[PDB]
Amino acid sequence: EHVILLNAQGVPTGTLEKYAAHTADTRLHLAFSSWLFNAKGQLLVTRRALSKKAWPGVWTNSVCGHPQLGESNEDAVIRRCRYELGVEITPPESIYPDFRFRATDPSGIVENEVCPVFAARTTSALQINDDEVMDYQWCDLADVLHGIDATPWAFSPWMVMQATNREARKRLSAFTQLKL
Amino acid sequence: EHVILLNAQGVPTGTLEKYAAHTADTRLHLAFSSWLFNAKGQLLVTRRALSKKAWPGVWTNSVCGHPQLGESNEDAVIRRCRYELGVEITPPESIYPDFRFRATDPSGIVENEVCPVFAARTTSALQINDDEVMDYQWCDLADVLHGIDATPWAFSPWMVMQATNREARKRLSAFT
Ligand SMILES: *[C@](C)(CO)CCOP(=O)(O)OP(=O)(O)O
Ligand SMILES: *[C@](C)(CO)CCOP(=O)(O)OP(=O)(O)O
Ligand SMILES: [Mg+2]
Ligand SMILES: [Mg+2]
Ligand SMILES: [Mn+2]
Ligand SMILES: [Mn+2]
Repeated sequence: EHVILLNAQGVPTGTLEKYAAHTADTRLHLAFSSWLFNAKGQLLVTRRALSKKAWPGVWTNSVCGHPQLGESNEDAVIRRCRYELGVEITPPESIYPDFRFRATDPSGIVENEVCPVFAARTTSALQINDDEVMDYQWCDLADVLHGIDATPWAFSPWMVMQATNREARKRLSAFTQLKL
Repeated sequence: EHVILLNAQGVPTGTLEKYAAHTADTRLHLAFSSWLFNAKGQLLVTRRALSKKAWPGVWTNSVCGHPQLGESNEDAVIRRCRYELGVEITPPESIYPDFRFRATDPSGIVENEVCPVFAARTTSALQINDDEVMDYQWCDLADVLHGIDATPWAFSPWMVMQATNREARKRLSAFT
């Protein structure tokens, strides 16, 4: 697996081994983040496995990853949902295409990414992948947004930043409608 | 270091090495939970090191531990405050004396404890033991309670049980 390196603009310049790319001096690369809702409109919240190199054991939104060479960001979203959560989804919607984030995790690992955000509905049961996800919960979005407001330091920083973007937040809200 | 096994009633009946004691089948034993506030009235919330056997990486109340044979609850608290957080504290005060619980962590490790709950104020700066704590936050109790009320899953299960105990919540709410 690899990440796609971006120059000091969002322009691709090559690729780099995933593990080797994420260090204390991570270079800009392409990634995605997705927010998954069940038919009932509940949000799927997940907890990263203790073996994740970056933010292990942290509560975060549904699914994040790294598109590979020749992969649309949307295909990447479909793929990691399958791999991490075993789950089938509706076409991912772009809800924050310009999100960009750089940050250091509790042990020094840096994520530095161009990270378009999507939302989608699940259309199958989950088959959680324990090497990726150690715990999860189906929640009402309102509650989650209330927890993020009260104790943001208890969740991944990128979950908080995306959730507090006004336009992104309105998209999340729309997905709380019950859909059969 | 050990934990103290307790029969149905809270009678000590023997001990076990501390590491060997927490398994998928953890047996009932003695413990404590403690909530610490500084002079400004802020609550210390901590995140357990990734190496802890039970609930590693989980956000929780300030300091928890296992009294040893012959040790008072108040001394255990003082001991673990010093050990985990390098902090001196005022005499621990009772806030939930009959708390008890059993729970299972994401890897299937169980805690099963008689666990009286205390509160105290810090009288020195923290000096962190990263074998025990990987992160922490000084915050307002009120916000922490909102967090616990909104997304209980984001916190340890016993933290949630304690804070939502009507009496214990009133007593913590007075440390600010
Ligand atoms: C950015 C959002 C990291 O915060 C993308 C990384 O997601 P991650 O799940 O860590 O990547 P994978 O390991 O490919 O799933
Ligand atoms: C119960 C509340 C939690 O398992 C008491 C145990 O505290 P813990 O921090 O796990 O014990 P130590 O490892 O002795 O610090
Ligand atoms: Mg991922
Ligand atoms: Mg402890
Ligand atoms: Mn990355
Ligand atoms: Mn124990």
